Amino acid sequence: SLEGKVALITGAGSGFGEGMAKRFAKGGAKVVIVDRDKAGAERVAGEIGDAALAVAADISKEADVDAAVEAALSKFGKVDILVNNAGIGHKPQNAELVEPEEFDRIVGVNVRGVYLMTRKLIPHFKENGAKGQECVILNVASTGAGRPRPNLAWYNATKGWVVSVTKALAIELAPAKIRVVALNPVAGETPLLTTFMRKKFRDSIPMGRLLKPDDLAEAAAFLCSPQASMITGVALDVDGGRSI
Ligand SMILES: NC(=O)C1=CN([C@@H]2O[C@H](COP(=O)(O)OP(=O)(O)OC[C@H]3O[C@@H](n4cnc5c(N)ncnc54)[C@H](O)[C@@H]3O)[C@@H](O)[C@H]2O)C=CC1
Repeated sequence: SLEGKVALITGAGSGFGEGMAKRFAKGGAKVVIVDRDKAGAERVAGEIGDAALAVAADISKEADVDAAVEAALSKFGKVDILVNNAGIGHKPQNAELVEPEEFDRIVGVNVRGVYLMTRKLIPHFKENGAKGQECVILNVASTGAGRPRPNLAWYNATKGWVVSVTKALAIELAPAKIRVVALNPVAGETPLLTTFMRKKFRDSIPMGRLLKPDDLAEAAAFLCSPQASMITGVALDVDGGRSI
């Protein structure tokens, strides 16, 4: 289904990104594991096997993004799918207590990093689309982008940026045969969950359980597949009903 495709996934050394890298590879994709956590990237890539390449990079820095893209193209010759999944947050707290240094770092990863990775790959994607090869950008946002609860204000707003840029890129890039979509996950069983924080979260999800990486990975695999070739500009909630 993703056979022949090459997916570059940021933040794939852990959590949701790790689940997507594994699910995509099981679907026949080559996967470029881009993460600032070199040990996690290498573990995931080694667990997947020869279809995975680990790339250590801080996607908030332009030089690292240039190097990660060059590495992906050297190894696999093309990139078909970009998954912007890397992200950081802040501990829940009153908004006015997040100081500018922490605010700036969160924007650097969740906003600038998406901008850098997307901007660097758009020329390649346009080349591919001109050859009749559709490309997909998938951005991982959050139910908090449009359905926030108190105490995660600046994190949630970066995910609102992501949902917005998904729409804006989608309408601009559709004639180039590039689709741009987003996923809005609810609280998931990843290492980052203790930062945004379990019975209280579970009971707030109408379907009655937390999201697991495998759940989100299936929606990502569908949206990045040719079976979704007319789906673009959407932000799909994968949340057990939390956003209703
Ligand atoms: N876990 C949850 O409850 C929810 C998470 N999200 C978003 O899902 C996405 C994946 O997060 P999780 O898997 O849960 O957390 P995670 O911490 O397990 O995985 C995030 C990975 O991105 C990497 N990362 C952070 N900054 C980076 C940078 N400059 N450059 C390269 N890699 C960087 C991290 O090293 C990490 O391996 C994130 O964007 C997160 O904001 C959205 C709402 C719910």
